[PDB]
Amino acid sequence: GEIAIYWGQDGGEGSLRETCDTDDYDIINIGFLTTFGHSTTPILNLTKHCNPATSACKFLSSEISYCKSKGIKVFLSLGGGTGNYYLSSRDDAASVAQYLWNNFLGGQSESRPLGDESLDGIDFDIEDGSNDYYDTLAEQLWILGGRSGSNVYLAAAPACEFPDYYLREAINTSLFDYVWVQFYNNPRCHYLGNATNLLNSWNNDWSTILTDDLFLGLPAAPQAAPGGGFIEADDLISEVLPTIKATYDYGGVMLWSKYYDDDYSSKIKPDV
Ligand SMILES: *[C@@H]1O[C@H](CO)[C@@H](O[C@@H]2O[C@H](CO)[C@@H](O[C@@H]3O[C@H](CO)[C@@H](O)[C@H](O[C@H]4O[C@H](CO)[C@@H](O)[C@H](O)[C@@H]4O)[C@@H]3O[C@@H]3OC[C@@H](O)[C@H](O)[C@H]3O)[C@H](O)[C@H]2NC(C)=O)[C@H](O[C@@H]2O[C@@H](C)[C@@H](O)[C@@H](O)[C@@H]2O)[C@H]1NC(C)=O
Ligand SMILES: *[C@@H]1O[C@H](CO)[C@@H](O[C@@H]2O[C@H](CO)[C@@H](O)[C@H](O)[C@H]2NC(C)=O)[C@H](O[C@@H]2O[C@@H](C)[C@@H](O)[C@@H](O)[C@@H]2O)[C@H]1NC(C)=O
Ligand SMILES: *[C@@H]1O[C@H](CO)[C@@H](O[C@@H]2O[C@H](CO)[C@@H](O)[C@H](O)[C@H]2NC(C)=O)[C@H](O[C@@H]2O[C@@H](C)[C@@H](O)[C@@H](O)[C@@H]2O)[C@H]1NC(C)=O
Ligand SMILES: [Ca+2]
Ligand SMILES: [Ca+2]
Repeated sequence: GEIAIYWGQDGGEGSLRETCDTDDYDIINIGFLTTFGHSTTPILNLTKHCNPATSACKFLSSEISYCKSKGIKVFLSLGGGTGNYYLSSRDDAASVAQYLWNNFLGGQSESRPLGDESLDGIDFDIEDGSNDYYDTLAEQLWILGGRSGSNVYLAAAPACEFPDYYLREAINTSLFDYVWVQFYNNPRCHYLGNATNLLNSWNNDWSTILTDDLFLGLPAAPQAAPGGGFIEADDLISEVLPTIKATYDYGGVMLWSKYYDDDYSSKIKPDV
């Protein structure tokens, strides 16, 4: 199993290089592209790490390259909890895919916000706005990968109540390489008292999607998800991990977020 973690949304969580040098993570989701679609100039938010809009994030290229040299995949995460994002049409979806390819993946633009190093793919953390055309965005990114002979991984971050309003259509394309289901901030399905509802959601609902790797998404500390869902490490190891590992496409655990992961991933990694 693998551990994926989100990075970008707290300037004190350490550098991307330091995050990779924990050797705890196999995938880094860099969040967030908070404005895109509907003919906007997209906006990337890396909080206080660096300002993308004034070209002060190009240094990240060297750290991305270093992370990748260790076998770590690095994705750009679309969306997040606060933003001005949505797609207005099929053509808008194709235009955003091209923007992502040219600016973050293997293409060229007039100025790439994170420098020349290509990221490995795109994480769909769609939490608000219209749900339309994310299936088309995934399909157009898949085509762009095929046209240039490059791996473009597609990942999705739905919440645990199935089906997810924002991402059900995208996930139903069957094209996502990774889906990390967020079992937090929803007491209908997250860990609460015990793992029964979580495991029922996992086994009965999320098992039915077509993805190559299905991940259990969790908060790294209680403070990471005030709405609930944190599982103490020993309970995760004894009550949850051995059950979900029986699922054929179990891929690991996703953690929100680096800022809150003081020792959670270190405590769980041998059992993931
Ligand atoms: C996983 O966690 C779930 C969430 O906590 C558990 O579901 C909850 O389980 C509790 C305990 O059974 C349910 O509360 C009960 O509700 C009935 C129906 O109203 C009450 O009659 C009952 O009260 C009686 O028993 C109490 C001792 O437990 C006595 O103190 C009381 O005076 C009565 O004699 C009890 O009510 C609770 O009483 C204690 C209070 O602190 C508390 O405020 C009060 O709620 C609760 O309804 C239930 N919640 C839900 C959403 O279902 C779950 O427990 C198991 O699974 C569920 C599906 C049911 O089958 C439960 O009966 C069962 O215990 C637990 N699952 C596992 C596998 O651990
Ligand atoms: C990057 O994302 C941050 C988190 O969403 C933004 O901070 C948030 O901005 C809100 C206004 O849009 C504000 O109400 C929130 O309190 C604040 N949250 C936190 C944790 O700071 C940030 O916005 C910029 O920074 C804040 C502090 C204000 O100065 C805003 O006016 C700024 O736009 C986002 N950065 C950018 C460039 O959008
Ligand atoms: C994923 O897409 C499928 C189509 O490619 C959906 O199944 C189709 O759902 C239609 C309306 O819900 C229904 O009229 C069609 O008969 C059906 N097509 C097939 C080939 O089954 C599917 O919807 C889910 O699955 C079906 C079987 C029903 O149970 C729906 O209620 C479900 O939502 C889509 N899955 C999701 C999670 O959206
Ligand atoms: Ca280049
Ligand atoms: Ca416990």
